[PDB]
Amino acid sequence: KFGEHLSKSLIRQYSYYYISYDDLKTELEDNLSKNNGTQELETDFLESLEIELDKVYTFCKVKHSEVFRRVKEVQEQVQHTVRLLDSNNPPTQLDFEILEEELSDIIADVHDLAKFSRLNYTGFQKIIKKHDKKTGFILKPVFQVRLDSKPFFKENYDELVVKISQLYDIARTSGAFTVLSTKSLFLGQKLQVVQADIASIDSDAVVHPTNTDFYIGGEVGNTLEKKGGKEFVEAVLELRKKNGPLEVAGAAVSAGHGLPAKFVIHCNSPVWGADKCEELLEKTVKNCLALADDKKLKSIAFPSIGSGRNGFPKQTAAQLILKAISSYFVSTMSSSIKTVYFVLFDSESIGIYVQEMAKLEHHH
Repeated sequence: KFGEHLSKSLIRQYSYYYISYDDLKTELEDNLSKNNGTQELETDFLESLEIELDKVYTFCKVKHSEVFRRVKEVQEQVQHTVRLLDSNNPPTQLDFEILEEELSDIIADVHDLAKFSRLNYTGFQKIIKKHDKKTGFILKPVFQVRLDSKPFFKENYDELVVKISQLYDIARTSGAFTVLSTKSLFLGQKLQVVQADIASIDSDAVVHPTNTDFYIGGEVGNTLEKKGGKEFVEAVLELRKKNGPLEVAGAAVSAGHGLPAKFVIHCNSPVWGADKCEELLEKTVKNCLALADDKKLKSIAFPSIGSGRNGFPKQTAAQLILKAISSYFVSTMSSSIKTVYFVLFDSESIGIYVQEMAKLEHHH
């Protein structure tokens, strides 16, 4: 609350370099005790402020050169490591961790330097406020103009913050799906929402919502066909020939020829409105999961089953699919599936899934 009480909440590591508020406060009161409550007294006080200003300005100038030298050194360090990368970029994780630890240490130094400048600026404005109150002479327009232009914290730091972020992004991009949301189930399965082309996902299995005749089309089928081409189609056609018509809620798997995915799990979702459409949608999901577990797959990517041409309201579908997944994992102890990706196309569906997914094991 008081001027000295708020002053004691400073960075104790640099206590000396801070404004001597108590010493400048006593200098006014002791000189006011003597000269019976002048211009000669004003010069002595302004000389004391100049010693304080030079102390604060030099410390801000010294710490400015320290952070700018630390960035210039790590900028040369990142440029050397990037120039050292050739054919294989294998162990970039630890190299980026030490640069991240040094950059985070500089972030803390710039943060402490910003706290030092704002407290000293307030300290100078408060001592001048007390000067204009205890003494008839006015110094408010003198120091508010002199400190607004040429401040303790330079404008050069905002350019340094953008460069710190640019070097951090280099360590992030050179190292490495995007994962928008993760829900970890109690049995350790990771449910993750990814906004990507499902055909591009490195998952062990990708789910292809089809019909009884393994028709390849719609958002998913087209994207898989685009990615996988002839080999992907040839595999589906063979599967159709071998499997015969896919029963409703049925799933069948083909090799992920021409795709990132190792396998394509084709499923025949029920149509919304079918007598047991809800139960069947859950069964569809479980059949997909079962087929993935049958091949001891670690990951499976799902698009929005049922809410395409099959007409399930997105929320209904989401709720059932998530319910089926939850149920499947609590019912199947030998499941090898560690990650379930929900690869979503539109914002609304993303939002629906992010909301529903959060309802799988909820706390206050």
